[PDB]
Amino acid sequence: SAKDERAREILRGFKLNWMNLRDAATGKILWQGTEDLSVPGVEHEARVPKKILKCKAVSRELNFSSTEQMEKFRLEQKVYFKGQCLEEWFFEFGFVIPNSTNTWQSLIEAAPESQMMPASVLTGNVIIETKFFDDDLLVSTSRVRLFYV
Ligand SMILES: Cc1c(Cl)cccc1NC(=O)CCCn1nc(C)c2c(C)n(-c3ccccc3)nc2c1=O
Repeated sequence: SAKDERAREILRGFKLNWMNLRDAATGKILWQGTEDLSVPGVEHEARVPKKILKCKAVSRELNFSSTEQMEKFRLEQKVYFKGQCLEEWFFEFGFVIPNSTNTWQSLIEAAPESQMMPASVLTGNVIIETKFFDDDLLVSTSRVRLFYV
């Protein structure tokens, strides 16, 4: 399949260089990471301060590079608590220039039901599954276990 291999080429040339999380209201940093969490197969770990749970919302910034051109680069994310899906998030970036590096800012809001759970119950039991697409085409699937510390 040309589709599978195209997806593979995109992945070989892609990485996430860093990300941030800010309080969306003040703009102050909460957490930042430098490991490439695009990487599938490994369960990644993220130890994020629990004050992030006391946020109406979070601003997130991803810096990534891609050798491959992408037509409509986007993300589907689902957040799981003990295998139960709490959130279902979508983000489009769009067209990506080949061999570019890009910063991308997204607003991240949780549902009330999510907000009704404490760090003590969430910590270690949350997994963000991140699906990276170009349009209709799955490039990579990574997962991150979160601790609220
Ligand atoms: C999740 C949540 C609950 Cl359950 C209740 C109340 C608020 C929240 N919101 C958060 O925890 C905000 C953190 C959002 N967040 N945290 C991390 C660690 C993220 C990572 C690693 N990613 C990410 C993963 C793979 C590739 C790109 C970004 N997105 C994240 C991401 O969107």
